Amino acid sequence: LADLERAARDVLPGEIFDFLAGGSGTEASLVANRTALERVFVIPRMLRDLTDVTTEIDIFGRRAALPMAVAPVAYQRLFHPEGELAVARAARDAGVPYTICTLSSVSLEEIAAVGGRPWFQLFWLRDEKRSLDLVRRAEDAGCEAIVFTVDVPWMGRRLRDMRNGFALPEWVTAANFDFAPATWESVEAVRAHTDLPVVLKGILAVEDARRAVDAGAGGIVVSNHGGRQLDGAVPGIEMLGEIVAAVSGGCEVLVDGGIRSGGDVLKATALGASAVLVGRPVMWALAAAGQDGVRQLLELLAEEVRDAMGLAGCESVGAARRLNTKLGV
Amino acid sequence: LADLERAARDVLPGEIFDFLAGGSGTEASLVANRTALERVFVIPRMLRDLTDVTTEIDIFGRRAALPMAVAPVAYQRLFHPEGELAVARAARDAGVPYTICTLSSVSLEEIAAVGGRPWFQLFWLRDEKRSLDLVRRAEDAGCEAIVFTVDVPWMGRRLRDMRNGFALPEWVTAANFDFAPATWESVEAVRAHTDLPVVLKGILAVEDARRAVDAGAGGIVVSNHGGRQLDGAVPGIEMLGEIVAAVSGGCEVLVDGGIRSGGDVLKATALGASAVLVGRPVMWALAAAGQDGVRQLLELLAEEVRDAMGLAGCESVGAARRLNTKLGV
Amino acid sequence: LADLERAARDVLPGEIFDFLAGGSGTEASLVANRTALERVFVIPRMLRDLTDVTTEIDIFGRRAALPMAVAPVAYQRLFHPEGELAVARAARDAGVPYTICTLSSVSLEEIAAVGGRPWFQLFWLRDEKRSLDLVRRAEDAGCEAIVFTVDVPWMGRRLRDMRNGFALPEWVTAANFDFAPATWESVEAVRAHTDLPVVLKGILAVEDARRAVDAGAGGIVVSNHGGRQLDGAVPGIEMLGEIVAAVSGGCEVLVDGGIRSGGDVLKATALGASAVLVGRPVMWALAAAGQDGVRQLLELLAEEVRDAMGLAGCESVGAARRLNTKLGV
Amino acid sequence: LADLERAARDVLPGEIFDFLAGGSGTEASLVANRTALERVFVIPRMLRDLTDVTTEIDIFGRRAALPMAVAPVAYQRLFHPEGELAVARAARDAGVPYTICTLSSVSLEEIAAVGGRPWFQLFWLRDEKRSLDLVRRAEDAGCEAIVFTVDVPWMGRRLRDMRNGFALPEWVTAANFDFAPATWESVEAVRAHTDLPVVLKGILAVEDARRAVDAGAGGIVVSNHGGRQLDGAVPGIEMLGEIVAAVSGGCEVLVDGGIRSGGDVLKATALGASAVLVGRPVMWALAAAGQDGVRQLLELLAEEVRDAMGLAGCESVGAARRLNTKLGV
Ligand SMILES: Cc1cc2c(cc1C)N(C[C@H](O)[C@H](O)[C@H](O)COP(=O)(O)O)C1=NC(=O)NC(=O)[C@]1(OO)N2
Ligand SMILES: Cc1cc2c(cc1C)N(C[C@H](O)[C@H](O)[C@H](O)COP(=O)(O)O)C1=NC(=O)NC(=O)[C@]1(OO)N2
Ligand SMILES: Cc1cc2c(cc1C)N(C[C@H](O)[C@H](O)[C@H](O)COP(=O)(O)O)C1=NC(=O)NC(=O)[C@]1(OO)N2
Ligand SMILES: Cc1cc2c(cc1C)N(C[C@H](O)[C@H](O)[C@H](O)COP(=O)(O)O)C1=NC(=O)NC(=O)[C@]1(OO)N2
Repeated sequence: LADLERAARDVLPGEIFDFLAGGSGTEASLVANRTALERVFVIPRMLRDLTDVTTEIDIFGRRAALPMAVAPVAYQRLFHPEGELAVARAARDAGVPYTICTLSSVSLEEIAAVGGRPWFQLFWLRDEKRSLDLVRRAEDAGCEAIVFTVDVPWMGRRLRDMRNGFALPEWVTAANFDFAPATWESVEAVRAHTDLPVVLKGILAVEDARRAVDAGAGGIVVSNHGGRQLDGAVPGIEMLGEIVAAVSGGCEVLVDGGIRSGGDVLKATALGASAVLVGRPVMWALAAAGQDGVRQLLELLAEEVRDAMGLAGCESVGAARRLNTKLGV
Repeated sequence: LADLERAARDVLPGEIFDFLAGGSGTEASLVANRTALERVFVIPRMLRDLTDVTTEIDIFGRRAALPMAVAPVAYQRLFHPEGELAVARAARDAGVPYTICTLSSVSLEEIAAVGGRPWFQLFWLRDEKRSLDLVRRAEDAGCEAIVFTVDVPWMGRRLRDMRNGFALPEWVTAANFDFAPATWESVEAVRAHTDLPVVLKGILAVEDARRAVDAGAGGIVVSNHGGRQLDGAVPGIEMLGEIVAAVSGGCEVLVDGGIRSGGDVLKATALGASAVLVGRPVMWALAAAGQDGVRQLLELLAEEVRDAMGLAGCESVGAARRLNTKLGV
Repeated sequence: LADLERAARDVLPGEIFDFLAGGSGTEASLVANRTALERVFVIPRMLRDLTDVTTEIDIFGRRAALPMAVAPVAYQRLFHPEGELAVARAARDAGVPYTICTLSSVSLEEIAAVGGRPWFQLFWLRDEKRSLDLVRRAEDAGCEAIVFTVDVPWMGRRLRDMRNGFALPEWVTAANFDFAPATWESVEAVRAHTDLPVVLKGILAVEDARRAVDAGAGGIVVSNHGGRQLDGAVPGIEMLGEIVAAVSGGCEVLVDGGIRSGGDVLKATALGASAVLVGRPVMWALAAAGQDGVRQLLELLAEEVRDAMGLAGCESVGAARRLNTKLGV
Repeated sequence: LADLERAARDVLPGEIFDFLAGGSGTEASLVANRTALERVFVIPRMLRDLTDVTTEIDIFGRRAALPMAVAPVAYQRLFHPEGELAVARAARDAGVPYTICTLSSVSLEEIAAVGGRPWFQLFWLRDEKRSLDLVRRAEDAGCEAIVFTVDVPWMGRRLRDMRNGFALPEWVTAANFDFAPATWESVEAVRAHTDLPVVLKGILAVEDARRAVDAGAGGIVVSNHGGRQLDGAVPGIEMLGEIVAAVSGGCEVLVDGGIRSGGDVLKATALGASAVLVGRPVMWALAAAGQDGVRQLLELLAEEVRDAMGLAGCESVGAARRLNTKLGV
């Protein structure tokens, strides 16, 4: 995956690339997501039957080809003319869920029409009733899950964007339109307004994970927002195992932040994740070769996950979740 | 804050800058203050009401705009012609306490007259009665607290200053005048001579913190003197949580050493500090733009603290003190 | 040993060298084998009788001159015209066992005829009966042990070899011929087909080690395959002490991965290993000076082991196994 | 102390300097002595009476000006024409014990005649009776202690000296003459032959320290021989606290390895050492300015120890031994 980031830097406007790659503050949490994953070592199992190694999972009542979904990333036409439609098509063809962003540069109904059963990421707005209508739009459009982003009461300070003066070009729009901090009351409002599973994205505290289950969430994403919100927030991968134990199967526990390979997916699943989100790498593939580049990234990731699982002695993702790990230096 | 240190290095005499930036010996403790803060990760809380995020604290019976005060730094006219008056004015306007140094290049009565209710840092002198008169002067002048510096029985060996031959220029004076090691007896002498809270600055041992409370101190500053006294002294941030537990609310527990951002203030408060002191960065802003530069530093710090608190789910500094942390590598 | 790797890089084709030196993926496990050994510190014992320091061990009923054997490395004619015969001769003369590889560039019967009682590494094939005939060939040829490689259900992804397009030259053959994942059933099939001790190579999980003893294995090699299989697999040296305790003498426990000196052998034995395997360094000596270069490597290693043991106060390898260690940074 | 090492490198023959500076093998233990000290942080005490800060200790019935002695270093005329007489004179004038080496380039009776009550380091020889006569010579000459070196059954492999071909020049002699591994029997032979305290140098195992007390030793030096014997031996400073607790005052516990400052002496004493040995820095001062250079090094070290103790709140070395420490990264 390191290959295509080189290709993405060359073709992208230098300040668009930094909007994609950057974190908040000193980017301590952005770097820590990677160091956290690199400290994790897997204890593989040997000599088990690998007749039918399968990377498939069931999540929110639907099968997925991989323990993975495309993370919500706003304004995907910043990276390629086809934007979200290109990514959604490749995700659909790969059997991987795709999270439609509230700030998508193509309307959510259009992305949903691509099929491949997508998810919708909600930013709490203005008034409750606009937010809830956005939820209803997503559900009417056949979205399968509401990914409620809970770690953005406001945008963290991106020192890359203040020093770049970066601003939305004229050709990139918030196609869903023509904000406010979310609370547990907002979560209950969404939950009461939809039959779709509500997935809280940006959970890092063990008791926030427990309360998420109590609040009726169908899932959480253990995430420090790719190091883009609180600078110095603990990496999600560092809280994952604790959160998995506290939740005790009460909801799906996803994780994101620095997933760069099938080996990283294996590490995440061995720490207990149901699935991972992948953000920045999907955008590199988009900016370097559009829908075909995304589809190839997903193919390579699919192959790496399958390879890592077999070398670890895991015929299923469930077996991968039962692997032990050891922390290194 | 890294921006202005560049600006301060350019305008300051190279040996004045090193007097400001340096530590003792190999500067192991100076570096360790920063590494200690960078190892601390905050576990943010989500979805809490942030209607009225306030960074204000009460300390020594008075409200402060931020959990922060300006640290005592001697001879501030070494950095800018207006010296302590410039810093005291900006601190007052920012709602932040200002510690008048015993070795101030402007008399303490003048700095106190600026208003904004200041603190006085005491170096134990010569004879008890000169030290106590200095205390009485500070109290007569309306100073709010005596910050008794307890970690300087004598100056640590600054290898930057011996190799520079650095000495006070002719235009910088100890305006309060026309020393000796402090003991617990000296502390009791001060305490008996003043109704002001006595704050012991330079406490690193848990039992020194307990004894400080027993001795009647109103506060302590957990501090290795910015790495300028004992080289190899533990960083204050590394002892803070232990000291907070041992004191059990018996006095205010401040910390200093390497605070460079609002995120660092959040980390300090999450470890249990009542407030932080900020030293070197305040002098950079002073040397780069005088009173206006200090005021802007305090404004930026105030904004960073507010941002960090909200992203961490803390509406008040008290909630920030209840945040959990996790140590990284 | 660092000297000759320089010599091996100069004379080897740059892509043959990388086939030898490389790991899978990001080579995180290849590097970790070395960092794991470098973190280990030995607590030497003083003032013990060193009259007859001996580095000899008994393993699989036979004496060996050193707690060491040559690791299975395929296609040794890739490194020198005499290939496996050169290494086998030097190993025999050094009193060190030599593991014949299933993919040897010289038939196993020829290598076995060199004498010095060798071992045979088995890759599970195609059909059970071809694999078992290969086992019978090895036993008929006087091989002393079947080293069943259990961590290669398939080859890990060598990013050095995909980026090199590396492929077997025309002059290098799989001389034993004219594959499939191994399971515990395959292990039982081998065990039932031979009176030779079966040694499972590639065990990293404590319960795989216990099951190996239960399955009738005569030994295991605690190994992540030199970092060439699962990228991110824990280093064998990091699991060695735990595995030794769990096995409780039930079988021989060997270790490999990054052994580069007699000091490393001492560390391995102090962690509890019966013996180590040495792979890449033996090939460097082969590519730099053929049989004479291998013999000199084994002589230097033999001297370093003897020196390290004496400085540690160990007259025998058994005493070296009772040494304590301490982990550093 | 870093200043004079620069001066020593310039004036010394490049291969003489490496004989002085080098360790065995990869020099992992040489480096680890320094990293071990740098990880140690002292928790200073405040506000204690420092009326009469004294760095003096009693050891082996005699007062010393500092918790320090000059370590045995062979062939001191390799570094300066006056050799051991220059160092012994400065040590005497500094009130610091001086260890006469068995391989001194000036006879032990001459060094002893300098006065300042010296120690004698014994290498076990040839036959018991030559070793015991060397002991008797030292005692007849007024030496105060026999420092029995127990970690050299033979010389560790100095890779700097094999690659230099370094050999004794014609002008440097083993003036005490005209070897064998030491055992606990050798220790008892010495102990029975002398009324002087026997000090075992090179103890790293806790049970070797306990046995040393049982064997009647008056002291031990916790030491990995400056990283020159077993490469990968644990640093002495890493075993010091454990060894101090196990010995429970039963003998003096000294430590050496990487002591480069008064702060390092403080760290050693806070970990429980009675005193430190200093080796390489004393030779740098000798090679850079002879007796006057050594005397100045001892003066600077004496000042640094006094400074560090006062900043740590210690009026005596005994108080310094009761300081707590904390390990860093
Ligand atoms: C450019 C960009 C935009 C967004 C995000 C991340 C990047 C880099 N993210 C974070 C991702 O969803 C993943 O959490 C993270 O990227 C995983 O890390 P990796 O890139 O290392 O795989 C968003 N999350 C939301 O919920 N809503 C959004 O609008 C979103 O933030 O405003 N837009
Ligand atoms: C130049 C200078 C002068 C002083 C101090 C620090 C510097 C850098 N300090 C230490 C500061 O008060 C903070 O403890 C430290 O600076 C926090 O670290 P940060 O700079 O990283 O924020 C002093 N403390 C006293 O009590 N009395 C003094 O006269 C004082 O020392 O002699 N003069
Ligand atoms: C080029 C090469 C080929 C093989 C192996 C290793 C290298 C480098 N290895 C791994 C070694 O046996 C050691 O485990 C490892 O090299 C120890 O690490 P060190 O080099 O640092 O000493 C093999 N193992 C098998 O069982 N069968 C094989 O065919 C084998 O793999 O396909 N061929
Ligand atoms: C050149 C040299 C020679 C000797 C020693 C050390 C050096 C560097 N040493 C080790 C020192 O006594 C200290 O243990 C070590 O130097 C402390 O470390 P520091 O240099 O960092 O302070 C010896 N020890 C003995 O017992 N007998 C000897 O003949 C001795 O070894 O053969 N000659």
